[PDB]
Amino acid sequence: PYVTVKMLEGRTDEQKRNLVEKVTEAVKETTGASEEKIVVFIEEMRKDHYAVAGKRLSDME
Amino acid sequence: PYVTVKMLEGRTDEQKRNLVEKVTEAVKETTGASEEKIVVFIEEMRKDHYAVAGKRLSDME
Amino acid sequence: PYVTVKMLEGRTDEQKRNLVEKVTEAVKETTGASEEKIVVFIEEMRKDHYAVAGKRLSDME
Amino acid sequence: PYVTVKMLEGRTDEQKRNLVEKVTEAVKETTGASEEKIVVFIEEMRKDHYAVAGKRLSDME
Amino acid sequence: PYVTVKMLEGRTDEQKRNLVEKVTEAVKETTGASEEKIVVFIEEMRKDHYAVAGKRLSDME
Amino acid sequence: PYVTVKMLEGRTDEQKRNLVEKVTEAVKETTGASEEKIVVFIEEMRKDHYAVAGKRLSDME
Ligand SMILES: O=C([O-])/C(F)=C\c1ccc(O)cc1
Ligand SMILES: O=C([O-])/C(F)=C\c1ccc(O)cc1
Ligand SMILES: O=C([O-])/C(F)=C\c1ccc(O)cc1
Repeated sequence: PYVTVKMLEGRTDEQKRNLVEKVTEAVKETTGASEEKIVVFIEEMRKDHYAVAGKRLSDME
Repeated sequence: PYVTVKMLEGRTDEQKRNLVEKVTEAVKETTGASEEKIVVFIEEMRKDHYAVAGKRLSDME
Repeated sequence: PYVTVKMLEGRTDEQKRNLVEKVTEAVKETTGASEEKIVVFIEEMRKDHYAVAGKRLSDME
Repeated sequence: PYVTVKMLEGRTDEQKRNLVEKVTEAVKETTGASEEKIVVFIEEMRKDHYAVAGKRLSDME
Repeated sequence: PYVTVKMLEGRTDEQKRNLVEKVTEAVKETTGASEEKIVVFIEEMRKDHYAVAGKRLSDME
Repeated sequence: PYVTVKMLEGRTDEQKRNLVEKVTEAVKETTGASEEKIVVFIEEMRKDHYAVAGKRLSDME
């Protein structure tokens, strides 16, 4: 299983390490996928490249 | 955050329900993100559309 | 530019035709890109493959 | 609806803001999707990471 | 490395087998990556879900 | 056909140019796709954003 986590910049390297651990475990225990088969990709987003309702987060409070 | 889980066809509806819940909790507890801001997408693959080492899974023997 | 619109199943063929046209015009008028260089991909999701707050849409009540 | 716009580096922050506005509007008026449900991601490409006909744009005139 | 080939429906099972093999060899010989570390995903598109210049392929005449 | 090659940072610009050439050729000769229709995107991954078996590559030897 390939897991892509897309989130905003701002997380610490420690939070990223924990995210990978926990997400990998969640997948392993709910899909029966072997541990060495679970891959996780982290993709960081910039506020000026992310919008909701036509307004970029960099343009909001 | 946005999480995309890409895995082979086969999981039951129940397993998918658990996958979504566990993965959401993993993200919430590890990044601080609030539940209503955590989106999960599930993408299923066919054994004849996934390959490793030049051999599609549907062609392994 | 390449635009991928990911949305739930349900739109009619007509709506998709309009989506492609309007989105292409939006890109052309806003980035300066020429029409023949604007590609649009449509990706449909199933309600049981999309979740928010740990609950797939097919499980909301 | 989730819209990912993948385009080359080179656009101004103003063009990006306009792109988001227009694209969000195009989606809203052709799919009946509510405004607060339309998300837009902008992904920028580097010329040396983009190719057509086997030739990267960074290797063209 | 992970290679995703996105193309229109239509190729035969044989062509896909060859695509996977050739693409894997191209990656191996050009990046130095070992075969067991080269994954290939095939994604098929529908003519009514792919557009260029504001016209879906299923609408071209 | 759209080919996305996702690999770790570390390759030379020459290896990237060769990758594009070879991959484009592999696709052309196995799918019957015209040369000017084959697009290749290179996406580089950071070791601290890539994990296998719950362990990020930046956390391995
Ligand atoms: O925080 C994240 O990582 C994120 F991907 C999205 C988000 C969207 C809307 C908000 O109000 C807050 C966060
Ligand atoms: O301009 C863009 O944003 C783009 F994504 C592609 C492109 C491709 C070929 C061209 O000749 C010009 C632009
Ligand atoms: O090398 C690459 O480009 C890559 F995408 C992955 C990888 C994964 C596991 C390894 O042990 C080595 C490389």
